[PDB]
Amino acid sequence: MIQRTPKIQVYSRHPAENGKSNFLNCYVSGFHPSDIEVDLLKNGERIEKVEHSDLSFSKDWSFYLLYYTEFTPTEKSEYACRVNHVTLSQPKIVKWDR
Repeated sequence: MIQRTPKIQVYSRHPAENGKSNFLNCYVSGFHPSDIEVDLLKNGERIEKVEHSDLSFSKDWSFYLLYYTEFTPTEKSEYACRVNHVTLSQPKIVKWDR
């Protein structure tokens, strides 16, 4: 058996075809087992309609998840990614560094 703690990155990207669009991304990488819970948060509340959840693996024991959706950030709100995994004794909340 092997278990590996996810690395968690939270960032925004504008698709080059539409600069008015902005995506909030949680990139959860290098984890095992594949069991996981990932949410995007706005002001600590789970964002319910996340448009994209892309799972892959490299080696049989390394998984990668890109979890992302359209958003319109303001100065008045806080955005984050929350991850639960067996390797994490408490939920890990990673704030967006703008």
